[PDB]
Amino acid sequence: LHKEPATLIKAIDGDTVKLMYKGQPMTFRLLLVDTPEFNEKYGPEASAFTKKMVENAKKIEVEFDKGQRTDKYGRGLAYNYADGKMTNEALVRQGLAKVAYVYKGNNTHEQLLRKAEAQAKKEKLNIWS
Ligand SMILES: Cc1cn([C@H]2C[C@H](OP(=O)(O)O)[C@@H](COP(=O)(O)O)O2)c(=O)[nH]c1=O
Ligand SMILES: [Ca+2]
Repeated sequence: LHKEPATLIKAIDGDTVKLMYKGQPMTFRLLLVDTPEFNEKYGPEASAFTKKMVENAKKIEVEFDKGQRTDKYGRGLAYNYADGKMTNEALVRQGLAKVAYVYKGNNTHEQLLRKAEAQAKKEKLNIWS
């Protein structure tokens, strides 16, 4: 896979963000994770966590996987990086998202994220508390 540039337009929630990519505004849905909706338990904390990670970053990147690059809603499907740290993994490692939505062909970072989830679960963090 390859990191590509993007710039933040706006935080949305724990697993969606509005970024400018190839010069066009797009909503991105983070691959392989599910954060609680804002109205759910830990939804606010997941939103805040992503918000802070993307707003503080000097360099935002997106990395598409091998399969579908946009979902049925027109959302881009990517791994997002903030100053070289993957937001998808960071959310899981902190117990603020579950590994989820693992479709064949867009699952390159599956095992990295499951390893993170195991550790968040061991530590009883957030969702796992
Ligand atoms: C993460 C992801 C979600 N989606 C679709 C599946 C779900 O369909 P439904 O809307 O029919 O439930 C929805 C979940 O996204 P959200 O968790 O943002 O709601 O997005 C994909 O198609 N591919 C993906 O890789
Ligand atoms: Ca969600």
